Amino acid sequence: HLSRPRDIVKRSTKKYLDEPLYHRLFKDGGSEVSVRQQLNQFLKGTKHVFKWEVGDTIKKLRSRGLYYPALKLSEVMEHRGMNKTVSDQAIHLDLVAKARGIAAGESYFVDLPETSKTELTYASLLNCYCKELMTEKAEGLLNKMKELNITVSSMSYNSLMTLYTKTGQAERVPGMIQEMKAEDVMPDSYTYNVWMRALAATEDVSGVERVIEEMNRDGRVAPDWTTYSNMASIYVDAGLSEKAEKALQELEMKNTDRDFKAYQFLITLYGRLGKLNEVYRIWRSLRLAMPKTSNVAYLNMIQVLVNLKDLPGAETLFKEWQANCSTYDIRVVNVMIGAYTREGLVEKANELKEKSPRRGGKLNAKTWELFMDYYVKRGETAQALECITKAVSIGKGDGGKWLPSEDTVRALMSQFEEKKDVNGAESLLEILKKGTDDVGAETFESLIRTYAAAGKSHPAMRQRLKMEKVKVDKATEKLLDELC
RNA sequence: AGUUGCUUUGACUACAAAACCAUGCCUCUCUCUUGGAGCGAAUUGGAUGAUCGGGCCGAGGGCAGCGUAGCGCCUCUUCCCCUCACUCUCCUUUCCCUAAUAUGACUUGAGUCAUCAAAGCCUUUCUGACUCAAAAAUUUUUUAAAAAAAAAAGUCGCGUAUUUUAAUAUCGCGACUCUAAUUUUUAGUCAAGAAGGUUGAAACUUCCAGGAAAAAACUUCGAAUUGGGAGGGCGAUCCUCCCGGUGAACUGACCGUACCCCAAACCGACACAGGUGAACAAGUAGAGUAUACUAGGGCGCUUGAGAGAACCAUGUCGAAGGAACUCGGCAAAAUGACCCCGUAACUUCGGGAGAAGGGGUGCUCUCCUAUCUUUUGAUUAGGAAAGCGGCACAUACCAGGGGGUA
RNA sequence: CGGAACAGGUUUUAGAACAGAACUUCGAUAGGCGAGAGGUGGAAGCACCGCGAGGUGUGGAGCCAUCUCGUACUAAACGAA
Ligand SMILES: [K+]
Ligand SMILES: [K+]
Ligand SMILES: [K+]
Ligand SMILES: [Mg+2]
Ligand SMILES: [Mg+2]
Ligand SMILES: [Mg+2]
Ligand SMILES: [Mg+2]
Ligand SMILES: [Mg+2]
Ligand SMILES: [Mg+2]
Ligand SMILES: [Mg+2]
Ligand SMILES: [Mg+2]
Ligand SMILES: [Mg+2]
Ligand SMILES: [Mg+2]
Ligand SMILES: [Mg+2]
Ligand SMILES: [Mg+2]
Ligand SMILES: [Mg+2]
Ligand SMILES: [Mg+2]
Ligand SMILES: [Mg+2]
Ligand SMILES: [Mg+2]
Ligand SMILES: [Mg+2]
Ligand SMILES: [Mg+2]
Ligand SMILES: [Mg+2]
Ligand SMILES: [Mg+2]
Ligand SMILES: [Mg+2]
Ligand SMILES: [Mg+2]
Ligand SMILES: [Mg+2]
Repeated sequence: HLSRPRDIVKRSTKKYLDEPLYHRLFKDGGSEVSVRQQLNQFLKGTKHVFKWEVGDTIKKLRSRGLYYPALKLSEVMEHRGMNKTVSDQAIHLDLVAKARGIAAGESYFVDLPETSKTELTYASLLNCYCKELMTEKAEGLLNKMKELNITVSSMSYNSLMTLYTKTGQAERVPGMIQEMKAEDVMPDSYTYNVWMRALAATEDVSGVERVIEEMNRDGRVAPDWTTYSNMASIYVDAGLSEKAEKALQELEMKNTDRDFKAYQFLITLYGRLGKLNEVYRIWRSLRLAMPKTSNVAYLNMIQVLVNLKDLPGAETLFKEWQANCSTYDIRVVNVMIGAYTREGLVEKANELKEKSPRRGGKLNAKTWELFMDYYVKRGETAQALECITKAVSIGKGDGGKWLPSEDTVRALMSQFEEKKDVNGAESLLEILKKGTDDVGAETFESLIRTYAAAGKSHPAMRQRLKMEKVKVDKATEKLLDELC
């Protein structure tokens, strides 16, 4: 067409790619490794792409959390002659701050031309400040925008209110609503969502009703499914059931595009509301809308059925998932493992655990966490320490360190007190050294009573000075000084 | 010396949505590319009930030709096909509406902005995935010992009976497809990155005239400083092996650096039209670094105002004639480019030769070919063919006079 | 002839400077403006024909080195010098 002359179907195959770049980079899947491999293969080739094609590929990569390939594509395409606009510079500033850190984003903003330091790049840097939970730099940049007569849109106000709600100072949001209404900046739907979230955060349920009433009477913001999802979440957490039913029915009515996330919200909010038939109806609607249902929807649905005490239905849906899964996700298997171990059916959970790695899903720290929770609840410590070692050695899936919960360690040390197991207590302390460094409160401050079986260790109050000093209770040094 | 490389390559699409609550274990575990559940219609469907009409088969008595069984004729309604209603739970074809199909909704009018080491090779080095390899795990076979090996699911089909009814299961089989698992470790490969160096900066071919030196630098080897370990030692800090041995959040002294440098600053007595290495040097026309014009950068040349005689210098043009000029065609004029045709005497067979002599050349349209067209259903180059304008189409600039004979 | 002749200014049929000749405001000396002659040869704009290069009409069109005529608008006595 004349309005869109750079057609991606009719373009020459000698100069350009045979397929769109946002299809080419996701040819082998949406994983980070495959996308980086496809980007490396594309950048070594001789076929070219459009500017809007690169922009669409960057926006598609941003929506899936692939910030490094988006930043690499933007930088290499800019180095090859694709000149950035101010909007592209704001997008690139956000990409730099997402992939390399906020200091690199500030360095990119400083090195920008002075004519490129406009409302778009200022708003992008403000959003990057608000996402990183830095209130001082966000307030300083907002005051700098107000000083230089740079217009603060509703998006920047929304980012500031989200920062206030996430930090804990949610009382400042209703002041910011009137501040926004003072400068004739009109709210969007997210403004009302974060406003009702902040009003529910200050233990004011009745404030949500005037927000939705004035949104209806505003006449310039059309409600969507996220507004009713926010209302339904507020009503479910507040204990109100009928208003949650009305909000979820409105969410179903407003979900005209059959969004996957809205279906997850519907399934989980009916799951927390306890209505099983509504859960099954939403599941049938989702399976109608998504003929090849992904692992995330099964992971939510089977967990909801387990929570609502429908174990044969959860088993049937798990068997249906097992026969159609392209990737054997371990989280769906962990749902059934937790369901079996919480009900004492350890044989089925052990069968699932011993048959899962051949099916394609290696065990993570959550599987061993469920098993050690079962062993702690049953009272067996030797089998629990093995699962603790397995979960510590596996670690978290995002690269972090896995540690047992405080209550579980407290219960396990209480179990070691009764059987006078000094060796098991020392092994648990060794694992807690291997996991963290502080480990001081109730972990071994009153747990010197485990030593009251046969003798005591050498250092005689010099051991408790090594782990950055721990102070024991006043009733614990009596038997400690008795054995010196 | 000649080739092949070094020789730049792209974008122009207008776009802050990147700000989120449920669950959470890295919650899209990897979603690139799926039409609608419209209270929307028309031919069709049907989960339904009767009436009328038509048509087999069939039923008995018979008129019928046998000792059983007949061929035409005569009374009947089931069963099926239709029709009027009830009707949305299944199928077929199309239309409307809504969704999606990449954002938003004149100045490349011959430009602007980027880029200007890409691609390789060699050392390391962090992290992933796969592969063994190998051992420890269990079964079979062979003689407690040795050899070979599967483990988990989905789909199709066959023969056979167990519930207080989740029998879509349990019993044995034949076939197909998919996955690699408990622990330990090596060696490897790929993948994704981070530090160094190094090549590109030259390679090949041919030729004769046969194309620097240097314990400088570099690679190697030896010995090794003020170091750290492991075994001998009736010893004296001795002997033999191993690692390190120029390493860095050490330090890198001294001298030049202004300014001119085709020039008014250097060599010429001058602020002198002379002389003064190499490197870089955008665009259009062009074979070109020729030549014309040109931005950028630099400069207007350190005497001017008038007048527009002779004469002198340097240029433009010139009737008719065309070397009669003169020592002599001196000077000038002329020729001049590319493509095509054509090219003599003579010759040492290499030449002569661009011999000489001729023709065409602009623009527009349309075909044909190709350009080894990185926007291939329209652009450049070449050729045909038909037209258009002028005195003139190598239109300016640039750019052989030719022949005969001593 | 006797406040004559010069000089100055605008010029030119004259001219190296000088000299000559014309005119010097009750003035056409030069410039300008207007008209005509003369040269060139058919402007622009618009319309029509053609795919196009281009062609046709409006229309001896448009333009102006010179020459003549008209005309004090400017400079020559604007010399209340
Ligand atoms: K110099
Ligand atoms: K020139
Ligand atoms: K003169
Ligand atoms: Mg040496
Ligand atoms: Mg200098
Ligand atoms: Mg001299
Ligand atoms: Mg000099
Ligand atoms: Mg000079
Ligand atoms: Mg030349
Ligand atoms: Mg030149
Ligand atoms: Mg200039
Ligand atoms: Mg001078
Ligand atoms: Mg003269
Ligand atoms: Mg003549
Ligand atoms: Mg003549
Ligand atoms: Mg002649
Ligand atoms: Mg003569
Ligand atoms: Mg003579
Ligand atoms: Mg003579
Ligand atoms: Mg001559
Ligand atoms: Mg000449
Ligand atoms: Mg041509
Ligand atoms: Mg005179
Ligand atoms: Mg006059
Ligand atoms: Mg005439
Ligand atoms: Mg003209």
